[PDB]
Amino acid sequence: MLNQFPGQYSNNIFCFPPIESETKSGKKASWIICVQVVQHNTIIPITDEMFSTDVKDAVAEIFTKFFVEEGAVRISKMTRVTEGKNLGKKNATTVVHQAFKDALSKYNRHARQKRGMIPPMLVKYFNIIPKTFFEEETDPIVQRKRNGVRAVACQQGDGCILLYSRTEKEFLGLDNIKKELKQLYLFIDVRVYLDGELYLHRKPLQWIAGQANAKTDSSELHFYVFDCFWSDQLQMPSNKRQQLLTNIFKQKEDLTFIHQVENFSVKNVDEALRLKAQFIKEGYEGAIVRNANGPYEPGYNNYHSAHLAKLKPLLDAEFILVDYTQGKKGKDLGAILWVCELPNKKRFVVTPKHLTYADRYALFQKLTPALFKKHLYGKELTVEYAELSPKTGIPLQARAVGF
DNA sequence: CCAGTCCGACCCGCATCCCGGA
DNA sequence: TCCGGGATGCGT
DNA sequence: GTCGGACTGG
Repeated sequence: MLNQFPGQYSNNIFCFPPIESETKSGKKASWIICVQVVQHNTIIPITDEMFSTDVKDAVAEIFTKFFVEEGAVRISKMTRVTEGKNLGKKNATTVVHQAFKDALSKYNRHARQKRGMIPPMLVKYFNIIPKTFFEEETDPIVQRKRNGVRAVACQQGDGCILLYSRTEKEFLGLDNIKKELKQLYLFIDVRVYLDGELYLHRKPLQWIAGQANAKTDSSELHFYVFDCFWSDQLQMPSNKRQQLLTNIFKQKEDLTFIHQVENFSVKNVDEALRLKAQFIKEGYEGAIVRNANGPYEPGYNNYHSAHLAKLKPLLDAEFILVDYTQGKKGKDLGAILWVCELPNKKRFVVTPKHLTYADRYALFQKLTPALFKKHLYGKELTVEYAELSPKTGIPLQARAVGF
């Protein structure tokens, strides 16, 4: 039945309740996700029988609208679902029920991101440092970049320790860090937020992310705090936030699972790059540079702050193009994707980096499995990536720049 | 894209839960 | 019982 | 995390 989901039903189109957002300019924004069923280019009504029996040749379409107050309306392309999932079993879904099951998931995840949890700050600049970072009266601060899971810790009026993630999701386990945080908040400032990283030295990102998301309390990770902020003084410049953070750890520097990262003041770009090369040789991901006057700009709407810089080695390699495919939903349906192979014959999907969507559309509509095997099979695709997968050798965070 | 800001779609890896086929 | 694949929801 | 598109006037 439709009334079991939040939202109204009008003109054969179900519209979830609009989720209110807050833009950077202080203007209200709205986001609505809708579901409609199309058969022979016609919007047919949604009946209860569609949740247990599939109407043949009928397609359910998921689309969304986003508009700022008094602004234009942005309507995404239709996410066409054409078949249910687990079609052979008891837990099988139909085309309509799977569409509402997927639309409600897009709704619940979207409601969590919008508005005492505050999204952590995010880095905008990659391997470049703006000259404005050194034109300030105070030197910028360079830190070690640990390849772990982002986490923010704060205290509630109840007294419990709240420890959430980058997407504002409360970590279930990690009890060993919650204990030290509870003991820590007995001495230090009551209403301060501790922004840091979940990490264990010499451990891969895949192992760190797994233990951070597991309900099992293995209690292995450490909390490396690199920043702090108060909710009422988000405009506090970075250098003052670093000084106050150091005074916090001068109280109790003997915590087992909570540590403060080391700050390095630099005068020019090489002093940063020399420490970057030093940190890489120590086994770290790279280096983070912080503007001295930069305030704490929370990651609302996945915003990236221009007062931070990330210095990381960008690795490249050549891979053997073997097959091709396409995206599944929305604007990616009909857009070509590359498939490369490894010495062990395992495959992976790569996205072309320097193509318009018209090129990827036209490439997929003009290619056949016979035309591909005649012209492009076996070619070399240079691929940028952050790291190689330590278990399967797959280039991770990979994108194809060309041939 | 004039940048800026924001959305939307995707890669792999892992945790978990649901299911059969053994 | 036992083990895999599917599906989902996290993370970089 | 990646990147393209597209609205915004930061």
